[PDB]
Amino acid sequence: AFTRAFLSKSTVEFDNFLTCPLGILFTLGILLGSGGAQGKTGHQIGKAIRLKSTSSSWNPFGAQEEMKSLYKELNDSLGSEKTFDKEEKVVRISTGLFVQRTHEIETSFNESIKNDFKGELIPVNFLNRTSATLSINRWVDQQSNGLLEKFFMDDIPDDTGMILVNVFYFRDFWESPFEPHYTKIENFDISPNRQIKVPMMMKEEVLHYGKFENQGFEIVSKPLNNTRFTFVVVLPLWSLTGAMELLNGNKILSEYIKKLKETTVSLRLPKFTLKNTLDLVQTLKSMGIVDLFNPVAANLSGITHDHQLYVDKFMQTNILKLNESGIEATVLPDIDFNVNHPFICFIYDQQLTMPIIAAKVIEPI
Repeated sequence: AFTRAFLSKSTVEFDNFLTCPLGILFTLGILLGSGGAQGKTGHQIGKAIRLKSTSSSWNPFGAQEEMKSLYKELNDSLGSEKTFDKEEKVVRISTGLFVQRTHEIETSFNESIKNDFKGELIPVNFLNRTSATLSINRWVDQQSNGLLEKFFMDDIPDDTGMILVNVFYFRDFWESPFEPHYTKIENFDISPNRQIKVPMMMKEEVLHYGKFENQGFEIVSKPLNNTRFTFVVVLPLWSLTGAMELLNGNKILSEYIKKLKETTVSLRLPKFTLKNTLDLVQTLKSMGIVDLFNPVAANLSGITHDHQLYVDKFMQTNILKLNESGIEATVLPDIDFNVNHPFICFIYDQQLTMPIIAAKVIEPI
């Protein structure tokens, strides 16, 4: 499927990885759905999303409406999820199309991104590359409510090309938070040679466990306050590559989630924060979208019909900060589950059954 294709060509890029293939879809749903990407260009997108209408033949009108409802379907769902003592959105997704101001955008394309998607068109001047970058930095700093300030893009396109940015943010409490009285400082076996300290978080409770001496990666799942989403940690029994097979899409996660039984667990978990800016232009080509990031052969006539443009940079930026209290929020055990060497964690969806956020941690920040 899509999420299983993305993690394939995204994880081969590695060191501390952090990606959210959930919203990257959203970034690109806003290309097909609105009607921006026509021809070969947008067809290659529908195909990579593996949707019905692209299965048989190019049919422009058709794949727009099916992406528009597919997006809108998943989009109110992650929005229908509200957590606290004032109700707050649990999932947070902004998606930004930064474009040369001079271009007469089609009023249909502009009508759709506003009333059809939750996303935002930003008209800026790339000639003023200096003033151009800060516009982006102010945009992302305004969307992440300060969590992701200091995002500075090293290079800018020469007038025709575009820049997309996607900011996923997942905020929630634990279902059973950690006592800070027991968050002590402990070693973390990075390698034989380097070992660092970190604030380990010790709690014992009933959590769904799973050992797989089959592959070599034991599994734990801690649910958040909103029980639909679970936080999953994958520990090797230091094999390391045995776990990644889950991370690059060779192994379905749910497939493994399903064998997790109620257990008592002595959980010791590092306090850490993961932030990780990524470019998906060399990823979305190897995954079958190569006619979009190319100036000669990109067809974004749905946006403008006076000057030809393409996508220069497809940027993503994420923040995962774990605390005793939850994620971004401030009993006799039968299983020990100490996490002091590198691991692979997920924010798993229990309804959509997909890992919205899949991360590989080498050294905890």
